[PDB]
Amino acid sequence: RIMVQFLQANQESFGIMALASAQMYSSFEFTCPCLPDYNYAYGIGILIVPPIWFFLLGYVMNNNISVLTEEWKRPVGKPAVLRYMFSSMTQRALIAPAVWIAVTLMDGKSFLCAFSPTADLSEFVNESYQSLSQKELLKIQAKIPCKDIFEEHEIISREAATRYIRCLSQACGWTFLMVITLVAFLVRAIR
Amino acid sequence: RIMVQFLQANQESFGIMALASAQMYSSFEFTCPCLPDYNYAYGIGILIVPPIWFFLLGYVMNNNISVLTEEWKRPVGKPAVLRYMFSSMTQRALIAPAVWIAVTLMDGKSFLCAFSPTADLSEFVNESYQSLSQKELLKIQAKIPCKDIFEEHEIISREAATRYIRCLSQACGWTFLMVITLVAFLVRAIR
Amino acid sequence: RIMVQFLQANQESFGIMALASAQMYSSFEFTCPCLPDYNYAYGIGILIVPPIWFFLLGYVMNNNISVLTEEWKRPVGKPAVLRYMFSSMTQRALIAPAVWIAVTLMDGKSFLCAFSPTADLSEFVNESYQSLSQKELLKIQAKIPCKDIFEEHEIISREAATRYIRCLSQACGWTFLMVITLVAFLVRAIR
Amino acid sequence: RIMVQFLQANQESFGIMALASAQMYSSFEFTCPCLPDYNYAYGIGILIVPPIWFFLLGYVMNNNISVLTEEWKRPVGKPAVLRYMFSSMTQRALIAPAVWIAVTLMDGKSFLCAFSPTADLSEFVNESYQSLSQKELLKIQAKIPCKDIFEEHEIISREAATRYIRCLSQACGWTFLMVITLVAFLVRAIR
Amino acid sequence: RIMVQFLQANQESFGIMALASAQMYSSFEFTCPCLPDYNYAYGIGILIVPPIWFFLLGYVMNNNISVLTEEWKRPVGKPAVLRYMFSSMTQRALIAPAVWIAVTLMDGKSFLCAFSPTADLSEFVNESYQSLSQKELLKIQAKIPCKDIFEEHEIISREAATRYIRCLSQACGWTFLMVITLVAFLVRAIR
Amino acid sequence: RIMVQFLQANQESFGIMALASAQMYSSFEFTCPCLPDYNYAYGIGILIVPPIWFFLLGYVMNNNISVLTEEWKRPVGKPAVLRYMFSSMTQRALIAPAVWIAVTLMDGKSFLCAFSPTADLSEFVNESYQSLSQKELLKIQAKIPCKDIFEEHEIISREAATRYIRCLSQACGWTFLMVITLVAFLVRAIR
Amino acid sequence: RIMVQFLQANQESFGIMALASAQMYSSFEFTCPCLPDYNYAYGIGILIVPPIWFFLLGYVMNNNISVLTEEWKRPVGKPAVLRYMFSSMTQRALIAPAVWIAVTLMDGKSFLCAFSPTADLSEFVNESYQSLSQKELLKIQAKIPCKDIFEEHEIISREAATRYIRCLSQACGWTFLMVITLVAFLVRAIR
Amino acid sequence: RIMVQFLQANQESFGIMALASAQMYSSFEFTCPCLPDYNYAYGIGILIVPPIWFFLLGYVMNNNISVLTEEWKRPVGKPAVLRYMFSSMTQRALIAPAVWIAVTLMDGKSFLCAFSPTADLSEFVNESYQSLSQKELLKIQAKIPCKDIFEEHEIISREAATRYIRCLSQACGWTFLMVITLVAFLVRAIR
Ligand SMILES: *[C@@H]1O[C@H](CO)[C@@H](O)[C@H](O)[C@H]1NC(C)=O
Ligand SMILES: *[C@@H]1O[C@H](CO)[C@@H](O)[C@H](O)[C@H]1NC(C)=O
Ligand SMILES: *[C@@H]1O[C@H](CO)[C@@H](O)[C@H](O)[C@H]1NC(C)=O
Ligand SMILES: *[C@@H]1O[C@H](CO)[C@@H](O)[C@H](O)[C@H]1NC(C)=O
Ligand SMILES: *[C@@H]1O[C@H](CO)[C@@H](O)[C@H](O)[C@H]1NC(C)=O
Ligand SMILES: *[C@@H]1O[C@H](CO)[C@@H](O)[C@H](O)[C@H]1NC(C)=O
Ligand SMILES: *[C@@H]1O[C@H](CO)[C@@H](O)[C@H](O)[C@H]1NC(C)=O
Ligand SMILES: *[C@@H]1O[C@H](CO)[C@@H](O)[C@H](O)[C@H]1NC(C)=O
Repeated sequence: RIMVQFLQANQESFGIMALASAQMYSSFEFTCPCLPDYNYAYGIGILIVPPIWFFLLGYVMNNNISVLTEEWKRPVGKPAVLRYMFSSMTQRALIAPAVWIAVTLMDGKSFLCAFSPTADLSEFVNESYQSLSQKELLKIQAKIPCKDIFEEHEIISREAATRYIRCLSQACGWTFLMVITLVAFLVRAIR
Repeated sequence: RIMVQFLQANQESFGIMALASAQMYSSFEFTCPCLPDYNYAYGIGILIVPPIWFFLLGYVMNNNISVLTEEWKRPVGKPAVLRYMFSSMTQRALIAPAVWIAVTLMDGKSFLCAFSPTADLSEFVNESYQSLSQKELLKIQAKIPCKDIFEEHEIISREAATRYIRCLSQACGWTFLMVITLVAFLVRAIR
Repeated sequence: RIMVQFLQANQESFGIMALASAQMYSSFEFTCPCLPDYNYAYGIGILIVPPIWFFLLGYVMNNNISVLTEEWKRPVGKPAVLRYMFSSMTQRALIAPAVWIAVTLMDGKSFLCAFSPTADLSEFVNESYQSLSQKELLKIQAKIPCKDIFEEHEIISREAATRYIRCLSQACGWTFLMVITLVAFLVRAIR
Repeated sequence: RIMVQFLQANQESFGIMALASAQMYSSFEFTCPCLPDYNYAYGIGILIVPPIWFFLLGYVMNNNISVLTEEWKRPVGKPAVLRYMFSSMTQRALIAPAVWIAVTLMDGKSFLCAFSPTADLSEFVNESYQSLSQKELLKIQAKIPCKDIFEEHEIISREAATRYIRCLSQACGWTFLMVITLVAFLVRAIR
Repeated sequence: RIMVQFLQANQESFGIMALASAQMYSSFEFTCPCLPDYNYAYGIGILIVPPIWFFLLGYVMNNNISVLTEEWKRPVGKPAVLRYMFSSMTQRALIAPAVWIAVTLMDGKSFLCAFSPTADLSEFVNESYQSLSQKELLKIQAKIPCKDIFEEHEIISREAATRYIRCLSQACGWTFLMVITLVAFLVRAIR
Repeated sequence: RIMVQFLQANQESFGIMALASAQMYSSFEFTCPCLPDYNYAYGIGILIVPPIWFFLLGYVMNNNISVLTEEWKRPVGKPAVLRYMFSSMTQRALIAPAVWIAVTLMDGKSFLCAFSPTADLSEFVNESYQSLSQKELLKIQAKIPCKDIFEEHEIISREAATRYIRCLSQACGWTFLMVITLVAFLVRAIR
Repeated sequence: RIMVQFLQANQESFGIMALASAQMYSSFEFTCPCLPDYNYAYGIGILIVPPIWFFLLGYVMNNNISVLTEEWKRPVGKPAVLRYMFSSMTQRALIAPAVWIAVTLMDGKSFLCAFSPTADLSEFVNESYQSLSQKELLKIQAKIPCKDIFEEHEIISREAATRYIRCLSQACGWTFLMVITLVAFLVRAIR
Repeated sequence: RIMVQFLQANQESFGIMALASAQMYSSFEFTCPCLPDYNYAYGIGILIVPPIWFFLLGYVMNNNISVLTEEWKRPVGKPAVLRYMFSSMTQRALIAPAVWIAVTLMDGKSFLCAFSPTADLSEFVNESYQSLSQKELLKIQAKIPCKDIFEEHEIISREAATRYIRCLSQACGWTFLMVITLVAFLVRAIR
């Protein structure tokens, strides 16, 4: 509900592809497969491929890609403005992927789905079953991001590990935001 | 509720047939027949025939199809602009079917209805009835997309297979979106 | 709730009689009599007579029917434009009945009320009472479209047959829409 | 709730007395007396006298009734336009009563209150008390339109007869609408 | 809730004192004292004195009462227009009391509070206590319009008599409306 | 909820201090102390001192009180207009106190808090404890306006006396309104 | 909810710092520490320091404090207007603190938190524990303003003392308002 | 809910980065890890790094940082206005971090997460386990800010310590606000 709330707040306060990516995330049914084999793949895919598609889309929506390919295709184009126009296009296009990554990291769903089956959750596993094959722990830990599937509360506290992984995800998200802001500052200060 | 939410978000942010197809999907009562004989037919039909109707409709709503058929009908028309006008009409018309397919794939209802009776769900079938005729499994698996009909929780976990098939559907949807975006990029870069 | 939702969406997106028929359907209390003698009559009547009334109404609301009857009544009218004006009036009037039929077919209430008592529901009738007089089955099947009246769950699963008949109705509705769109395409391409 | 919904839809789509009558019906507390002596009187009265009052009101709100009575009162008026003006006034006034009758017939409350005590409900009366004095059946059937008063479910199924009478009322309403539309068509085509 | 609904509908459709009286009734906490001595007084008072106050208020809000009293006070006023102005003022002022009376009669609260203790409710009194002093019946019948006070369901059915008295009140209200409309028609047709 | 409803209705229909006093009452947390010593004081205070403060405030908000005190302070002011200006100021200021008193009387909270401990409630006191010291009745009757404190239902029916006192309060309120309207009529008719 | 209601009413009716202070109070999470040592400190602090901060803020937001300090700093400023400008600034700034104090006194939360542990609540303490060390009563009375902490209903009725202290707070608030209004009247009448 | 309420109130009343930080806090899912090792780190991080990022962002969004770095980079710039422009930029940028810190201190979530495991809560620890190793108390106290994890109500009252720490946080927040306002007053009065 917080994501939809901030969506409405951004709409009220309101370059546009940022809101598009935010809305698409807030209205995308993230469903972790909750299986030890496809958890990592699904999480990393949701993290990686939507920003790639947003990058391509931002390139396509640009009204002057045709002139770029026309000049790049000719031997002697009717040239410097070309590099500048291409850099401007790339910079305008890179906004939506960054917004998507930041949003999906602050909301640690992809991180929880991806890193649950293999993470080291030893402070959460009950003291009784503290000696059992990690292959048995694989399925149980993989079922963690699923509320309606995880029916083994006697072995692992679900919320206790959920909060831990979500905090790690939020830390990674803030680190990403800081690095991106530093790079943007350097770019705006040099070029 | 997510589909209606994104519908309202698209309305707020707001060529028009895209919103028409999105609204028609969000307000269409998808009812899987939940029978081993008509599941596949119904799913594939909901996937296939609505985009065909949208294609035809987009052709009909075009204001200058009459001039196209008039020129194609004459031996010597009062011609090149004809191919260009036809290509432009087709490109404008192809938008709504793609939006419909993308929406109905991201929301894996048609996929779940179509591929449930014949898919290989062996990790979900209970260990007790792990040796029984696939003809008996046919009806049970066909009843999966129906919440109020599937009353055999002792044989197959419904949600566990629902998430699996829905994840496969979302993967197919993202693949479709990527391919369509690549084709659109090539088209806008060449012609 | 889906019908009212699409009504509001159409109002937001917004020749006018289409919305009138949609609203009138979404606000009409369809009550199947749930009797073996009047089910068919009521269903077919709700399917047939409202579009006839809409046709007549669309003819009446037309501002230039008076000139049409004046010219048709005279021996030598002060004539060709007459056939064209009449065809245009008929084409404008035929919109609301088609919208009504499409809506009431996509929402398989009339179909369920009409075809329930005589349809062949043998895969749904319980295995115990699989040998009983069809005259006894008549009343039970007729009571199917009534949630608060059908109190014989031990003989027929209500939802299982409801979904089946509703799917058949939706198939018929899509077929009707496709045929109508093809005819409209031919008309706009020829005349 | 359907009546209020269509009221709001009519307000959104929006000679005016039609909406006035619709609103007055949707906000009028219809209370059937549920007594064998006053049921018929109350139902027929709600059906008959409100349209008469609407007719009189529409005559009163007309701004040029004074000139009509002035000319009708004089021996030689300062005359043909008189008949035309009177006919136009009557036609404008006759709209609200028709709307009231149509609405109160489509919503079979008046019909249910009026015809319940004397109708022949023999397929609904339980098989046990299938032989008892019609004088005893009078009170029971009269109590049918009252949900909070009818406490004799062991003798007559309330909903089963309610649906039957309401279907009859809706049939009568559609017949009335068709006849009125035919008359309006003839009037607009002749005069 | 119906009164507030029609209040909002009147506000949307929207000489002004009519809406004022309607709003004041819909927001006035009618509390029947439910005592055999003050029931009649309270009901008749709520019926009678608010329209008197509305009449006086409508006279006061009139901007030209000062000139009326100035001319009526002088021996030879600087006269015919006086009678006309006074009649116009009275006619404009008489609107709000009529609206108040009509509203409070259609909503049979005042009638129920006033006429419950002395009315003849013999078909509703239980057959067991069908022979008891009317002085004992006085308190019980007086407690009828109070839902949270009437705790003698074994002697009189509350809803059965409530509907009866409310129907009588609605009949009286419709009679009042018809008489008022006839008088208004005669006035507008003569003067 | 009725007070807030009429507040919103007044806002929609919309000299201004009247709405200010109405809003302040509808948003003021009236808390009767429910003690035999402070009940009367609190009720009469809520009835009396807020209108005094409103009177003073209306005098202060007046933009030309400075000229009034300047002229009243001088021996020979640069005089008749003074009496008229002062009377106009007083008449404009007297509106809000009257509105406050009328509102707080129609909503018999202050009356109930003030007159409960000493009123004669003998028809409501149970027949068992019909002979006990009035000093014991003092606390019980004082606790009447408190729903969550009055825990002696076996001695006095709370709602039965609440309705009685509230009806008396509403009678007093209507009397006050009538007297005020008569005085206003006389003032507007003389001066 | 009453505070937010009056906030919305003030916003609808709508020098500005008054609404700012009202909003800040209605959206400030008042949490009494419910300890015998910090109750008084917290209550008096919430009563005292926010108006001081509002005073300072109103001084800072003033656009011409710089000229004031510039002239006060110079030996011979390029002087009388200085005293007038300073008085006007102070008078404009003193509004928000008064509004804050009035609001937080009418809503007797600070008073209840501050004066509960040491007040004399002897009519509320149960008759059984009417003889016990005031040191034991200290903690119990301090826990009074906390609904979820006060678990000693057998010793003191919580609501009975809450209403008493809240009534005292409202009396103090009305006294403050009257004194402030009198001072404002004198100021506007003299200077 | 109070934070969102004040967000909406600020939006209605409505340099812009203040609302941005407020919205971002009200829509940020604060999740305390509830572990004795990461509690302090997470709390202090949420308190410290978001204002740093807001500072950097406010520097980046400034349209004339490029001219600043251009002049600072040159040996002899085409200089005094430089220091003034830089000071103005820094002052404009310092607003959002202060708003973030004030908001997150008034809402004592970060303080509660950070200082719970090591604070001295001896008046809240039950009298039975008043003698146990502080290492055992570490985990229990760390679990305090988690409602769904703290399942040791027999050792420490959760709400009693929550209110205490939240009150300390609010005191610190008000102190911070006072110091910031004093510094702003001095700055606006000197420079
Ligand atoms: C740990 O397991 C034991 C039994 O093996 C059970 O009683 C206990 O509740 C479990 N505790 C947790 C925290 O899982
Ligand atoms: C599997 O079947 C057994 C009995 O055949 C039943 O007790 C158990 O609950 C079932 N488990 C699942 C996951 O279906
Ligand atoms: C079929 O009938 C038997 C008894 O005749 C009953 O126990 C069973 O539940 C019924 N099943 C269905 C699906 O109607
Ligand atoms: C009919 O009456 C019998 C007893 O007389 C009762 O058991 C049965 O439920 C009733 N059925 C209906 C449909 O009223
Ligand atoms: C009538 O009274 C009898 C006992 O006197 C009671 O059993 C019955 O329920 C009552 N019926 C009504 C309708 O009050
Ligand atoms: C009156 O008191 C008796 C016992 O003293 C009790 O049983 C009865 O319910 C009470 N009635 C009322 C109306 O208080
Ligand atoms: C007073 O205390 C007694 C026992 O000490 C208890 O039974 C009673 O309910 C208490 N009453 C109040 C009002 O606290
Ligand atoms: C303190 O502990 C005892 C048992 O050790 C328990 O009965 C009591 O409820 C506890 N009280 C609190 C306030 O934790």
